[PDB]
Amino acid sequence: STGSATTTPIDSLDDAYITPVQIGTPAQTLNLDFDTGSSDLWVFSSETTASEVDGQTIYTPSKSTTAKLLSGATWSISYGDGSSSSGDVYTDTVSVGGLTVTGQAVESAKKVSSSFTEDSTIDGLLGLAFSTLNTVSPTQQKTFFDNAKASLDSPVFTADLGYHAPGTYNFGFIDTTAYTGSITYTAVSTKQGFWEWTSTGYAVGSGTFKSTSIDGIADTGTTLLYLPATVVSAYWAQVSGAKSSSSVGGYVFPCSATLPSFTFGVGSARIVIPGDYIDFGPISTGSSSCFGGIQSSAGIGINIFGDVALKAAFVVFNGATTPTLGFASK
Repeated sequence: STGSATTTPIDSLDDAYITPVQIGTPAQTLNLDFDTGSSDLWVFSSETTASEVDGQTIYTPSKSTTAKLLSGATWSISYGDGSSSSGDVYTDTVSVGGLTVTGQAVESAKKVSSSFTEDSTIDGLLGLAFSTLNTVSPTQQKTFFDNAKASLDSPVFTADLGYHAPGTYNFGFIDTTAYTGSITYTAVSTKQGFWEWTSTGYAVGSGTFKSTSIDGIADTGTTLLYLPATVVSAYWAQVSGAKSSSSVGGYVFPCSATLPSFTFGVGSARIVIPGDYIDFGPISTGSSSCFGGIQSSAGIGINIFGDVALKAAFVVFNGATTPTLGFASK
């Protein structure tokens, strides 16, 4: 089997991407944030504290003839950005782009933190990291991909995120028309539950490539590119007037600037992030100070190849017995 679904930016900045997901019988379609940095499929629901729902579409398990309470199971998750959610668990039928999993754990939110409430466009998350990170207790549950894998034509999914435009998540096949050149594959460590890999270095603009190992995670659920302070300083030094602002929470730059590109290495291959992808717009409405899309990972504890980086590539998440990651230009 295969599946193919379009993923759409939630706003003009590509702050996140949503993908329609069918849950239950008859189908209830929710727009979920596909997150290769976590491993829970959780949704706003009829059980979510009413004051914490503000415009989201909810899953109502009592209206699904295939929903079953997973007795005694609870979940609770905290994300790198400080947001969180928790609740109980159903199993139900879940389909993405024509690919169907029966008996998928659907984690129903009883509580969500303010950031989730305040974002009316995201109805929940669909985790695509390794199932070892799944938070369901006392019986850990599998991700949608893990459940689908054996049925897929090939045990892979791909992320093709757009810049200010829709893109695609495919399951079970590689669309050879969706990228240019060849796909370069690179080793993955699953020791921390992430799609963790090592970039071979970077360049800023038309500058020379610096060969240096940068360990980090491919994370579709993180907006920005978080790299070591040395790398980030080298980038922003090429932008007149750019500075790190403790009050704003990172590097800012004059909105009048033209940003240089940023290149990262994948083995001997190179992925080029255009300068415009690094612009996250005014820090507050009407400001001429703009927020940068490349930020320091110092104090996160890990480097994160988030959407800023991934949207410059066609990315293969290869879930073979020994997982690997593939990157192609597009």
